[PDB]
Amino acid sequence: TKKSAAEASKKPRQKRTATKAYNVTQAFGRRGPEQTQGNFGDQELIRQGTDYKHWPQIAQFAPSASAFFGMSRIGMEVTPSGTWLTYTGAIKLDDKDPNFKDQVILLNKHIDAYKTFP
Amino acid sequence: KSAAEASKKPRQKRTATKAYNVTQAFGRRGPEQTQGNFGDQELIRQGTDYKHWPQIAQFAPSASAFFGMSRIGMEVTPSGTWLTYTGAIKLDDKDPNFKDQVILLNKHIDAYKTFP
Ligand code: NA
Ligand code: NA
Ligand code: NA
Repeated sequence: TKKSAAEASKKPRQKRTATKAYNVTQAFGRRGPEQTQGNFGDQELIRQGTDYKHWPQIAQFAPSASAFFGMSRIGMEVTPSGTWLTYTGAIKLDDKDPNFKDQVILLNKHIDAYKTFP
Repeated sequence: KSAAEASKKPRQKRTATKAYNVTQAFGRRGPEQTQGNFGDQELIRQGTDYKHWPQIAQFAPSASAFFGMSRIGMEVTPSGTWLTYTGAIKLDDKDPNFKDQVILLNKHIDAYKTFP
């Protein structure tokens, strides 16, 4: 059985897994433009999280823990709200992957799509 | 899993170990805009074999959280097509281990500057 929102929400934010039972908004907040918000997901992905039909083709771009700390620029920022570990980086698509073109289409479908929402 | 084997993975799915270290998997640490800056000499040489690796990895995002928390972009350039990401993970300052967590993270951030 799928974990309830009550149970899944007990994980620290960065270790949460969105599903139909605990969706992207519930886990990670509303998509939005601010520096603190995520901007990724169309309505279907938002509602289904890792249950989304094309989730594996998105997750193939998410970094391992080793790669996350190995590839990114990591910083620390202390503010009246708290202490933050900051990260930035870039992941290259493999243009020799037979599914390259579909990967671009899939990613374009989800980037900043919240701007079109009712 | 040798260097030859582990290197077959896409960069973002690599696992650094003593046999395939952070430099070999992810490049030299450095200051440039998409070079990694994280790791003292011990971490660089051992990767996920570092004995305090669990206290670092507790801050690494799941795939769901990576795509849920971050600001994601795409850039096309002479080098290819890139997925860009930025974000921030809040430490829990009510955790009694908070101060040790800050110390452990600062031990590795930009530490490359102090060695060749
Ligand atoms: Na679906
Ligand atoms: Na295809
Ligand atoms: Na780079």
